[PDB]
Amino acid sequence: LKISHQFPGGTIKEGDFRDRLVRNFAAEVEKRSKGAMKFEIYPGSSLMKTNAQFSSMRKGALDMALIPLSYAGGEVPELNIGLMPGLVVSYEQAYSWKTKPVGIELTRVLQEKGIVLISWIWQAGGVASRGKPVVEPEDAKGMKIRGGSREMDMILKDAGAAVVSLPSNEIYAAMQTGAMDAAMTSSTSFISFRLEEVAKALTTGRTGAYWFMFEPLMMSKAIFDKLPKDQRDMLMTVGAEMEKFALEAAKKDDIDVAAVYQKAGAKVVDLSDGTIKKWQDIARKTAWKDYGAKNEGCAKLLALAQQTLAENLYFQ
Repeated sequence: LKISHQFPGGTIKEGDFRDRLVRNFAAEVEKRSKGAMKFEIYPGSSLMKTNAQFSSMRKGALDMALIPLSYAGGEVPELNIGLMPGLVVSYEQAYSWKTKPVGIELTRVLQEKGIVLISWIWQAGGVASRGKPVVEPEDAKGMKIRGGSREMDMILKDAGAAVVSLPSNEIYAAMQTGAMDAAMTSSTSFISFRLEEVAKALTTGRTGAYWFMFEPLMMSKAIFDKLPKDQRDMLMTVGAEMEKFALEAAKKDDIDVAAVYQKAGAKVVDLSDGTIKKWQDIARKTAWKDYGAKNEGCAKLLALAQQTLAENLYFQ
C-alpha cells in the first residue's frame, strides 16, 4: 500500500512528525498483520504533485495520503472547515470533534466523496515574515501573505492584505523569490521546510494560536472497502492510535520552532489572548459568513462546530 505526502522525508525516529507518523502507522500495521499488509512511503511529493493526491485517492488511484484537508475546498466546499479561525481554539477541543456531531458529519461527507479518515491530525501554526513580525490583524495591511486556505485568506483580505494561494511545500521558493511578504503554516512546517532561511521574523503559537489546520491521514474508500474486514479494522485501530502521537508531536514543535528561529537570528514573538481574539472576531464576520453561505452542508458543519465551542466553555 502506497502512502503519499508533500512533506520532507526522514526516518521513523527523526524528521517531520507527519512523515514519522505514517512510517509508525505502516510499521505497526505490518507488525500486527504479519506481512499481509505492507506499505511504501512517498514523501516530498515523490509519487505525484501535492494537488493530485486527494482526487487520486477518490478515484482509487492512490491508496493513502496525508494532506491538509482544506486544500480540496474548491471541489468540496465543506472541507474548508479544515482551516478556519475561531472554530478551533485548542487541541483538546479540536480533537474532541471526532466523536461529536461535527466529526461524524465531516466523516460522512468524506465517505460520500470516496475518502476514509484514518487519523485525525490538527496543527497549530504561526506566521513567518520577510520583514516585521505579523502579530495583529492590522499588521497584514498592505502585505502579500499566504494564509493557507480560502477562509484564512478571507480574513487576511478583510485586514487589507493581498493573498496568495499555494501548497505549503511551495512556500520556501515563494518567500525566497519575494513572491510574498509572509506565510502562515504549521509549527512543524516552519521547521521542516527550513523557512528560517527565507524569513526575518516568526510569530509562534507558544502562547496560543488562531491558526489550526486539519491535516489527516486518509485512504481511498474504493481500496479500503475491498480489503478483508480484519485488515480494515486494523487500519482503523492503528489509525486512531496515531492521533496521540500527532497531538504530542505538534505541541512539541509549537515549542521547538521558537528556538530554531532564535538560533537562526530571527525575531521571534508570541500571541496574546487579546490578539488571538481579534483574529477570531474578524473570522466570525468574514470567513464564517463566506463558509456558511456556500452551501447547506457548510452551514450544517459550521453549526455543529459551534456546539463544540459552547461545550468547551460550559461543560467539564
